[PDB]
Amino acid sequence: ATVYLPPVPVSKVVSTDEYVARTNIYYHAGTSRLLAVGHPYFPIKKPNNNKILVPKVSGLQYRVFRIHLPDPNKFGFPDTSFYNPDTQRLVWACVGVEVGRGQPLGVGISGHPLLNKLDDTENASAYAANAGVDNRECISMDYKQTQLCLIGCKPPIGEHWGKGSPCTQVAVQPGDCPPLELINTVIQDGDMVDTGFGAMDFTTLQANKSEVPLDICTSICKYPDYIKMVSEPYGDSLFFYLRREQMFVRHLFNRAGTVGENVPDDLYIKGSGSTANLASSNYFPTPSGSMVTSDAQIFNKPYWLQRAQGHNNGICWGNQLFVTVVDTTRSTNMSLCAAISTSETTYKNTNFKEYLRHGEEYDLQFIFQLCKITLTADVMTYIHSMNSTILEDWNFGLQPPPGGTLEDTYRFVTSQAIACQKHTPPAPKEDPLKKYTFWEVNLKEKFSADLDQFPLGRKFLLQLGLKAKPKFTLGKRK
Amino acid sequence: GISGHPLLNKLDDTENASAYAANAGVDNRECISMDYKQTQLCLIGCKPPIGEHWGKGSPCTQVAVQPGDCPPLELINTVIQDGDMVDTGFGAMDFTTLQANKSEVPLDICTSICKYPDYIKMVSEPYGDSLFFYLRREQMFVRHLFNRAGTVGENVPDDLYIKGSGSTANLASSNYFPTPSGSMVTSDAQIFNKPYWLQRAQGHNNGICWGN
Amino acid sequence: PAPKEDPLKKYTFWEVNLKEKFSADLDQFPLGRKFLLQLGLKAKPKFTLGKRK
Amino acid sequence: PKVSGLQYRVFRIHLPDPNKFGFPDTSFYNPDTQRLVWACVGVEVGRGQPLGV
Amino acid sequence: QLFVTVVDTTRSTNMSLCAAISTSETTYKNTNFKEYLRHGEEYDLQFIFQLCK
Repeated sequence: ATVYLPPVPVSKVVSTDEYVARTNIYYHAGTSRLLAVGHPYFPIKKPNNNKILVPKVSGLQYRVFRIHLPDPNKFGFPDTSFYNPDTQRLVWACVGVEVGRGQPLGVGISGHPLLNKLDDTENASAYAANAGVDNRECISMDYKQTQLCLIGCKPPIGEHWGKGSPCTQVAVQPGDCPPLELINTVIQDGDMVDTGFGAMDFTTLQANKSEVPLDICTSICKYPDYIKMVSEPYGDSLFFYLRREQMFVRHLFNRAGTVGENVPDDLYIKGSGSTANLASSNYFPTPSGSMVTSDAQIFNKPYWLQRAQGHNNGICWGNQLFVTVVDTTRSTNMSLCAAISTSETTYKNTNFKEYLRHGEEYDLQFIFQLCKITLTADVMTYIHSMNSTILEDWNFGLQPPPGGTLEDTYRFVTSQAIACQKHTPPAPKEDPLKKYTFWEVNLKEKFSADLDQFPLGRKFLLQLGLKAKPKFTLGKRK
Repeated sequence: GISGHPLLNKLDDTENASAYAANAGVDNRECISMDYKQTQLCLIGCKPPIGEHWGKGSPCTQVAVQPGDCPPLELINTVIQDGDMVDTGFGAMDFTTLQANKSEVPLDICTSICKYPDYIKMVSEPYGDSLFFYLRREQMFVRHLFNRAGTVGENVPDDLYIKGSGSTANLASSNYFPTPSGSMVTSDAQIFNKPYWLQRAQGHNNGICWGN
Repeated sequence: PAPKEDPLKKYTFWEVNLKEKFSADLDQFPLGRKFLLQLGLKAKPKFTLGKRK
Repeated sequence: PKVSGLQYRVFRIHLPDPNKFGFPDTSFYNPDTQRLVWACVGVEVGRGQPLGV
Repeated sequence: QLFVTVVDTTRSTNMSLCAAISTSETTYKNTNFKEYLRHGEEYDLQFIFQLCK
């Protein structure tokens, strides 16, 4: 019979604020306008070297900020004189981010010189018996409008579809479509947004490497794997996310190639010549974005953070912040010409050398609340289980056991044994704050005792009741 | 404002496209006219306000960027002056020394600086007399993607696609520009014509004049 | 002795057995947490908010 | 197989009964007085993946 | 029982790839790089079940 336990110990994970107290102490911080001059179609490198001439910066790339903050006790204050570091320890909680944006109106864009095409199949401009050989066109498109922002304190893991091991169903073989097998890995700085064929590697999957633009063929495209991240009980990889995304089909195109794998062809009647032939089965929707309004933006507005997702309340673990932005709206495309030399009073294209640039601008402005963590043994237990490194940074130290017993054969000193043998851990670790390239944002010496005479500052005061001059009104009437 | 140039820089169609072409020939400009994107803003201040634009930046010798690749475009901030051109939908930049063809775009914007308001400096100002009131309604869309005429001077690594045959083994222009549009005018899109009681402002100045 | 039980399965379906995935946890599933936000009141919420645009 | 979102995706969910399952505590429950039945009071339909048509 | 019918065409990813017959051949014939398209379809179902009598 059943006859239920019901079942224990799970053990469930409790909120950090019931042994953490926020305090009225606040410091402010900011950045100074981050501005990048990129290129979006391909990376522009020096044509005698591997160092960039212009790095590849698109608005269709995740721009991933590894924010790093100093420990607030190793960046201690003389104004703490009511606090104890033997019973309590300090942690930043970032309680506000405002993201400055204000770059010229200008929309991100991509293209491909040899996009794989035969004919248009949203409506037939041809009827062909079989599809081409060596036919490709100069056609440009952006993927899709993506605006998102996420704030975490550990790195976020995104998904994409990898190249799979060969199965019965689908194998990595000519005549047979490769298997798509899911590889989850952390969002790199400059990793691409989707195409509209989703998140996948295209390096390996697209053998021909001429179906989609050069920039995304080289990149891996990711979509954030939100699902896995909120099934995290702790939810320290993120604790804030939102997105705004949409796409359009502006026309189906038909590839110049065709399938080599089976398509059933006893399921419709077969005439003569062309109607006894299959010729398209390799249609694809060409992705495009859409009409952009520039009065509605996630950005230019302050995000009041506290009781954040997971059982993280939005307190900084590691004193770290991980911020992933896409914003396509003000991600300028510059179109210009400079002549290499001018000696002509007539036009020729061979004189004036086209050049293009991309602008990527972001600004981060912050208000931080200083907070404390009240320490006892059970609370100590929960924290080492969460992440032992946090307790260590502060150092309350070890904690035996383990422990363990080795039995092996000795003299001593071995000689005879295994023998000998060393086990190196490794040592060295890859390090999970340099797991991947991240746009280092230093706010260690950009803190401020000044808390009101910021734009964020003025909004913070407006929040706690009104305060301050002027508000509003505004504007406004009639 | 209908504006256009008989000699707008256009190679090929690239929205849906209809042909291929490699690197550009000689003389590909066309008679094309355009409507500029929907932009309405207004700002009230009591000291001239700060614009941004991408100006002419670091030289060709302090980088490794060629003449024909242009001296870098570095954001050079300066006050908005009457008769200054606005943001064009290609970003807000100088176009005097930034178009050596100088007939890539409508006639008006083939010379002079283009600015966008540099809201970040004015509003983070701890006095806020550069402005203290603004509003805007703006949008833009792509009418059609087109490609510039003009030879590639940019670096396309060619070993990131597996080669075609002949024409498709050759490399096209990649000098894409979107053309903006701001079509569908409507009279429910006016930010004008409407009283804005400035009993208090929205700055850090409450609208109280200085210098009168 | 057959034909035949079952009359339910006489039609093609994505077969989902659910008879063994029954739990009681609500703070480990995000679905548990959103449920509490409606119900027990509880969650424990914000979440977060105010302001995220 | 054919997997498209223009096809009906019918999930056949087969469930037991609570009687055939757990009893925490027995204290007002007699198989005589009453019998127990599932009510699924919340569901999540997950569908976060990349875009296509 | 629970019968749930979902059709969703909005985010239902279709993916593009090809297998090469050889990358030495500089063509892009129907029997060279042989194009393909797949569809990857994700759903997830979560429950919470209140007991009744």
